[PDB]
Amino acid sequence: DTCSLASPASVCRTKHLHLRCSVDFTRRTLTGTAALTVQSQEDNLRSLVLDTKDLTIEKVVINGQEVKYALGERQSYKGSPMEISLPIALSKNQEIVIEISFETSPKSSALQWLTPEQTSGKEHPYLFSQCQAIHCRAILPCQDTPSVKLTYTAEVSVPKELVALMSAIRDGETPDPEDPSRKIYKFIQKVPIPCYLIALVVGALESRQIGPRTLVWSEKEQVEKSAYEFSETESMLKIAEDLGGPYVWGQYDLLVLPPSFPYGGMENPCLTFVTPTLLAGDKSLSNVIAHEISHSWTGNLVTNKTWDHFWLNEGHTVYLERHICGRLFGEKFRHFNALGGWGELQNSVKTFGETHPFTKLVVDLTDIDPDVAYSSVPYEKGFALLFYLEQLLGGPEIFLGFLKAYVEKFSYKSITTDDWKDFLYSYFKDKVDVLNQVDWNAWLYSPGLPPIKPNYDMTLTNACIALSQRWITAKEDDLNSFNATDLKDLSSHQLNEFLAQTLQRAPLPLGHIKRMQEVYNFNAINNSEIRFRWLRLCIQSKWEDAIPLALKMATEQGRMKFTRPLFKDLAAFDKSHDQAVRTYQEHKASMHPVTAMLVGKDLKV
Ligand SMILES: O=C(c1ccncc1)c1ccc(OCCN2CCCC2)cc1
Ligand SMILES: [Yb+3]
Ligand SMILES: [Zn+2]
Repeated sequence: DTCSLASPASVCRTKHLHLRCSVDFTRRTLTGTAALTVQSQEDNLRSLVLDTKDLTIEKVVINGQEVKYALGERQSYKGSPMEISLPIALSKNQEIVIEISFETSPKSSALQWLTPEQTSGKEHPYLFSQCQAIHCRAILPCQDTPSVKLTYTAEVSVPKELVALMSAIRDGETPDPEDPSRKIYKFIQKVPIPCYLIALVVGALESRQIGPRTLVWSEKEQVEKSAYEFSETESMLKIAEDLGGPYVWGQYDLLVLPPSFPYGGMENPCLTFVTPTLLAGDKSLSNVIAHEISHSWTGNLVTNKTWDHFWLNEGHTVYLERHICGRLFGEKFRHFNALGGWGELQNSVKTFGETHPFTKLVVDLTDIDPDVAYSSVPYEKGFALLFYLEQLLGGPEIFLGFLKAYVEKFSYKSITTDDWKDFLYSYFKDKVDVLNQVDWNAWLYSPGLPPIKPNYDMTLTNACIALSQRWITAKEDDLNSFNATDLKDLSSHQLNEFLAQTLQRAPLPLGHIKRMQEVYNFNAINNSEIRFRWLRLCIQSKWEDAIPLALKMATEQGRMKFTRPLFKDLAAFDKSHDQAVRTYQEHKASMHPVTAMLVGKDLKV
């Protein structure tokens, strides 16, 4: 694991974390102890190395006594390695508890601390974590690699008027014995997990039940809207269970976060985190819930061994997500989303350049901050491979037998791309000859678009392409013929694909874009996917009226998918360039630390 500084799993393995901590909003720190139950994997183990990032270590205690440890020099985004001297050499398989008293930094890359005014209520502050990929080390010292799986319990002291939740089953609350203004919330995760899956939120939260095993959590003002948007959750879970096997995590809860949450979703076990930008009014961005749910098998049960193999998490999840959406809405809809996905892949490979190392399916993250390498490639190129293999091996029903068996095979383990491919060869051993016509070295290791494009039903996509081509081939004297009735028989999804198609050939003349707004009133659409593509199109086609609208969306929410390219587009447009950097600098302090960093690089500030 080249993104980690800790002792690898071949040396020692954490089996358990007991986390006792207190959330202090006055200092914006979390303080407490992390007791790691560690098992030696080798004879005569005398030292052990842990990942940390911007942590302040008070002490380290084993068998009731303080021991020697030292902090290495910082290695940029990887943080600083912590070497602990064991008081007694350990034999193979021996286990000890190591108790580390620590404090986080207010600058922790895993954390965003929000003032009361940054929340919906305006009365209380809020805190959330985001550990994927390598941010867990910025909360607590650990072996910060997905190659190692541990269970955990935690006890979290917070101001009594707030709620704490984690990626675990709730196990009771009580007043803090050491401070009656505080509550302690207790948590147990009985299923071994990689530590990137550890999560915490503290805020003024309420819950409403929406299925036999799902509560929605968010601030008071978002609850009602959230319970409607996500009401299909149980029925998606049921489908995912038929596809991948039993849901083993107990509860499937949903937290709807303040708008600066950086991602569409994070598949935290027992408690998926989502962006409030999913709240369209009409359930249309639900693909994202199906994605999150699907991770309960692909990534949370079978996990990538290192981040070079992330495509295993994401490809299989997008594969299952799309099947779910195909069961609910039909096979032609699965093909629509898949083809859209391919178009997202063209964009990413155009953006990076077709020989860019990050357009490889398997990458080498040696000396690369995973947050800099992150994009749609592992999602859409990985999904593209699996879709290709599906058509090649005899269809969806057959490839789903493999996906289910693949989940049973590698449950509770961490794997590499070769583990995946060896299993693929074993399961289809009667089709080894078909398997060998695949160009493995290209699909897995070459940059750029994959070397073969699957087949796609075009039924639902045609009308989108048709209308997009009308706009692009149109001259001045054709603009009159565009009319609101053009949108008549398009779902929001087809409207989104319409724009996506059009965005790919941007810029268009300004007169076209003005006419589009004249007749389709896209300025009124609140659907965040559609609005995003629309503002992008307007900004790249140089419409100055779009400037305030795009600055507002870029900053009112902070989903990296939207905020990063809106800022880029704004910076590349001479008229908005200066407000773009200006707005970034005035918002920078109150941004998610990871979003802030990446936007800052994107703008060269
Ligand atoms: O390891 C990667 C990676 C990036 C590109 N190509 C291959 C691998 C990686 C980078 C960043 C990362 O961050 C996680 C942020 N999330 C949370 C929710 C969706 C993604 C996770 C994995
Ligand atoms: Yb020995
Ligand atoms: Zn994912």
